[PDB]
Amino acid sequence: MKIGIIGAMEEEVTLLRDKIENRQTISLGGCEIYTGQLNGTEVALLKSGIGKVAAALGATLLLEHCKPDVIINTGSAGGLAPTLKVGDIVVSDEARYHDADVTAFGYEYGQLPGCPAGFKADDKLIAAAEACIAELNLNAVRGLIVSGDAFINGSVGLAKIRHNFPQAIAVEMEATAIAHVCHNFNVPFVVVRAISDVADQQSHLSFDEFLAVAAKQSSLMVESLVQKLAHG
Amino acid sequence: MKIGIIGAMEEEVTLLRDKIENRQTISLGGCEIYTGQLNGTEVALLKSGIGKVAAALGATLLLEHCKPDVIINTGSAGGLAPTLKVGDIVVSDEARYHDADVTAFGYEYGQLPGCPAGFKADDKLIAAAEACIAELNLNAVRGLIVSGDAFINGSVGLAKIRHNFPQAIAVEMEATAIAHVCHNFNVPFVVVRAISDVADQQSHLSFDEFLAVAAKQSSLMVESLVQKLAHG
Ligand SMILES: CCCCSC[C@H]1CN(Cc2c[nH]c3c(N)ncnc23)C[C@@H]1O
Ligand SMILES: CCCCSC[C@H]1CN(Cc2c[nH]c3c(N)ncnc23)C[C@@H]1O
Repeated sequence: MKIGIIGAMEEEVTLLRDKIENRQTISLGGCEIYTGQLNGTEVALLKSGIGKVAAALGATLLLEHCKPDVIINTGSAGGLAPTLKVGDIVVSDEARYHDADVTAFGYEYGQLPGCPAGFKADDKLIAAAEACIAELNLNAVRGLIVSGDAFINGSVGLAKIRHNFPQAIAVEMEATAIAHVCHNFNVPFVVVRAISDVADQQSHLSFDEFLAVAAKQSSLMVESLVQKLAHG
Repeated sequence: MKIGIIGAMEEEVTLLRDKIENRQTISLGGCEIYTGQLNGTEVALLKSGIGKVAAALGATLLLEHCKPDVIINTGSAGGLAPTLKVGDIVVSDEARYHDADVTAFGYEYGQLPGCPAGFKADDKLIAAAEACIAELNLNAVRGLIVSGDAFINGSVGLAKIRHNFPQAIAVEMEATAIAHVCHNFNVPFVVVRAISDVADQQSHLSFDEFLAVAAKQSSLMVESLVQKLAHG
């Protein structure tokens, strides 16, 4: 098994990258892919850069150049569900765009024509993630993650998301793009992120303070998940 | 010279596709790329599907698999500039995301971190496009094109764009994604689209009525532009 891992920011990939043995770097299309072994398992770790198009470009290169068997999206997220605190884990069962709108032609809010309204994460990957959460005694919520190209910071931006996706557990800027690419290539995916902020008026301050905390929790989860998948 | 051409919808690529001699089809990642000769010039024409991620995925495959020398983005657009009528041509000097917002961290509205605030189209390609416009006696405007994942249909969606980008001449859903991918691969690009609607409350009705008109005008421009570039 080769496990593909995608993170947007330096801070979200640095802990995993440092653990990769025999590390090689592919530099293509403005992104970096690091290949080698993570606790004995072959991995390909993409640092994509921020937002939907960066993520889409990077994921496409990762799939084409490395042919990973599955994709895990790691990093931070803005928490939306009431029981989430900084550091807590969010696991996708599904990803949707919160900023896509072709409802004038009768598509569901968030749905682009030619796509399902949402992209479902892989059941086996979800189950493995939940097993790791249990083993590591972490607080986690499984559910809908929504993506757009905006850093959510209270005001009207948060309000629109709570209005249109009251079931969304977290918001970020890459997951659904990754999900979409994986859908089109028929590659299983899961998102395993951790909370850096609660997407309110203070979220920029919380993000600066707690990105590192969130990166560490997600990275430790991903390390555990890689091991669990490779062993099983 | 090999010219890369990208269109999102069937209607936007069908006229060019039908003119391709010795046509072959590559089907990968949910998109189609058609290769062959257009009036003697080698071309690779991508049908990407709609929106930013579809466009990004498709453009990445096009660049990787076909290595075109330049990229031309064809199709329809929502007109924003006052002198534009249905069928008229818009030529990018630049592309920006109208839905990207990381201003909480001091980036320019529409700018994603790690990107320029806008992506500049190639001066030589712009000049060739303007020469074709003159030769074909078309009404055109050159300027900023903005992209997002929403079909603009008056109300608050149009209002936000007029507020944040009063200089934008047109709006659509793929151009900036294509521009971003081309930027990251250092490939020159130009957008040459035609107006299907003016992005107001009636734009869905106008789009249904005039997509074919807009596709034809853009396609005829692109055919002329391919010839002009290959000859010069
Ligand atoms: C210049 C500093 C970076 C600003 S953009 C935020 C990063 C972290 N990612 C997740 C993320 C955490 N909190 C969020 C929020 N409140 N809104 C939207 N995304 C998030 C998305 C993107 O890769
Ligand atoms: C289900 C029918 C298709 C609906 S989505 C519209 C198509 C046509 N493209 C350009 C386009 C023309 N007018 C526009 C407008 N008012 N807003 C935003 N984009 C546009 C973008 C996208 O590929």
